[PDB]
Amino acid sequence: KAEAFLEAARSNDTEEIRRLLSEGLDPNTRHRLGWTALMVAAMNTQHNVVKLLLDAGADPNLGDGFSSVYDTAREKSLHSLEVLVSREDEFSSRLSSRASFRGCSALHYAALADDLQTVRLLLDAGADPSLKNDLGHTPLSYARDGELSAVLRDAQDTFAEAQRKREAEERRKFPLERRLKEHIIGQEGAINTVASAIRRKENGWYDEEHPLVFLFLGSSGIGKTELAKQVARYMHKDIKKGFIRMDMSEFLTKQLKQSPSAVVLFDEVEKAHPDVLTVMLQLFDETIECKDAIFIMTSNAASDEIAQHALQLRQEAQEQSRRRLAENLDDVQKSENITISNTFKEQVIRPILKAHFRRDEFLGRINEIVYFLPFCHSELLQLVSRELHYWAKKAKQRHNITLLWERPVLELLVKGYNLHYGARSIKHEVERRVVNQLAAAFEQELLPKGCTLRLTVDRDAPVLRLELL
Repeated sequence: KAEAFLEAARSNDTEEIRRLLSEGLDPNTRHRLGWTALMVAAMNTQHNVVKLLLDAGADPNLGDGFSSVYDTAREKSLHSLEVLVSREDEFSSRLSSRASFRGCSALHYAALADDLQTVRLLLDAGADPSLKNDLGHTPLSYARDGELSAVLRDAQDTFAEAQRKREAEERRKFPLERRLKEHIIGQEGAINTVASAIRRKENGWYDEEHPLVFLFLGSSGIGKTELAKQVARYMHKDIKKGFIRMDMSEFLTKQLKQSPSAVVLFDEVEKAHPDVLTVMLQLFDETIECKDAIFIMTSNAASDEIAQHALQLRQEAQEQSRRRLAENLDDVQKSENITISNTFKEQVIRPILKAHFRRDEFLGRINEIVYFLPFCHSELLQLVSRELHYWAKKAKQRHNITLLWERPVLELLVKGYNLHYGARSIKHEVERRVVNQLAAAFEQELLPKGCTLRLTVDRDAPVLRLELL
């Protein structure tokens, strides 16, 4: 029973804290009702045991498991009296909120106790001055106006500038990845996989045996191709030269000959003849006069199964994205951790790729498989947005016409997104539901030079119409 640990942590019984620490007792241990030793220690202003836990490696930015006397009385199904007596005796008697305390760091409590020194001790230990409890309150939200608020505020400023510079060096260190994220909506993890692969070869942690080889899986018209030509235009430092596309639905050297290190795409490889797959394979293993090229293939293979659970894929996407910004042998060991995309491919899709491909060999030659996911809402909104500023820009440069809209419009146009045609389904409707109107008006000379138009949504089938000002 480590009841003793927090009982000591509350009353600042330092020596018992030290003894139990030597016994392996975790410094980040909690009460039966959910508050860490550091929380009670910081709340009752026990600076000794606070520093003790803090240098002993106890994490400050942990959140309280306690919510309210009532709520916690329910979660554990107890009489409210028990919970009240517990929290008020064993934690603090100075807290008045009948609101929830769930998610409060020791810094929250430090601010609540109006104790500047325990605050400083926590801040020096890298406590987060912007961490939010389940009510969205920073420890600053709870800080009374005095010296403490300014310290917490400057802590927030520090953390902010840190974040800023972090973004700056993310931009310096992964420039290809930056331009990909800037010029491609959605498809986070895909960008990750590809860019990291290219860096991996260019640094020399891939075999020089063969130029890079990718396989793009998913749905047609959600980024694959423009991801390809984007990669090409970053690499060749030229929008045009550097790209080659082949149609496998149709079935070769001359085109390869003109540029020796270009980016090459093969689409709908589902039914490419083994004869060509064999020439494709031998060349990769390796007349061709081709080195340092990029080989990309696409297929709707396992598309149903990819889409079947893209939730997981995106989760791994932003989390593996978070590793890119962390720089210590620890996040790199976090990089060694078996990734969930590895598990998916093996037990779920490579057998399906093989049951479809017939080669247990072919998968190995390809450096990586890249997964493309169906757009979420925000990404669709961003596509509509993209096309809309395209035409607003063109209008402004050509006729000095300002073109405006709000979120309702975007939300409306998004409804006209159907899967089969993918991203261009938006390219279509904006051209139909808006550019038609623009050209119609301009024809009729209803759109004067230097005017201004607001795109409104009326409902009485919603109607989107122009309105001059």
